[PDB]
Amino acid sequence: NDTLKVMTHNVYMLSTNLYPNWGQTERADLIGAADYIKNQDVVILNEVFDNSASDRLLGNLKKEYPNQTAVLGRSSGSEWDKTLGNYSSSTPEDGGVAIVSKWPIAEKIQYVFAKGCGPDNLSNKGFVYTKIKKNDRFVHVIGTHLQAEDSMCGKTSPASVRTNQLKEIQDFIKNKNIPNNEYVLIGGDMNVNKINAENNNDSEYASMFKTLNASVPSYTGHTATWDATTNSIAKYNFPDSPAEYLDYIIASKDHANPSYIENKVLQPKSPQWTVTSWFQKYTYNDYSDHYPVEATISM
Ligand SMILES: [Co+2]
Ligand SMILES: [Co+2]
Ligand SMILES: [Co+2]
Repeated sequence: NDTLKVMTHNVYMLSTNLYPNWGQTERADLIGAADYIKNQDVVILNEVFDNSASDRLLGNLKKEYPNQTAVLGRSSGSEWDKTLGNYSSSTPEDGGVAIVSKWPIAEKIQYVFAKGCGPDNLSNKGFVYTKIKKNDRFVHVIGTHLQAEDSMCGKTSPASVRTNQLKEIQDFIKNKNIPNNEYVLIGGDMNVNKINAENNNDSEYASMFKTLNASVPSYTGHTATWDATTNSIAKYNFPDSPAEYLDYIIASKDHANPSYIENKVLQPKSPQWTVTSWFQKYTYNDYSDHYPVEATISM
């Protein structure tokens, strides 16, 4: 139909071995049945860390999105066409990134970043590359989740680490020799804040597009993707943190340049769910502490 619909959503599914009461299992069902995640061509998921809940979610999304990748950094067998980067089978946690699609996935590649804040690789953070055949056309979708802000980051800063991670993504894209007439999208929680930096050509926000050689999309919908002022989980965790705009889906300019590409932030609310933590009961109506970003790409 000459329109590509891609969504990315950091679903906040921390391991239940470390965070027992965040309703991971129930939200796997709520998200899986949610209306906001339907009718897409491809969906990028971030933070699908908990093994049981993530597999449950993927299972719930199987009907509409039967073509799925394994979760970044959880395994390294034939389920991946290639396992690149600093992959380690002994990390305490996986990368929490996965891509599902209603269309056949021709190639699945996982790549683990060389570095992050801290000298050790304890989560195989990185990206997932997919070559997808969407109605007689091959599109390329890379899903990722970049280094978060960390008080401790050695002699380097979170921004410098993210730039290096973005560099690995771009270097991989160039090396792949993808036809320049096919669409190449990079999406996920970049942990790069757009708020108050959209007009600053020197902001980390501006550098993101330069490093990935990507174009800037048209922005619609809500004004933030991690908002403690409207999101129930974010409010619980960080009541006074200003809203931030951290999730994106952008296109490589070294390939097919979309005549139009939009990133819309949605604010879907989930059915009410409750958890008990330290003898105190809490109720929420959000699927995650992050809001999903829905992209419309004209092809
Ligand atoms: Co998070
Ligand atoms: Co895991
Ligand atoms: Co976050």
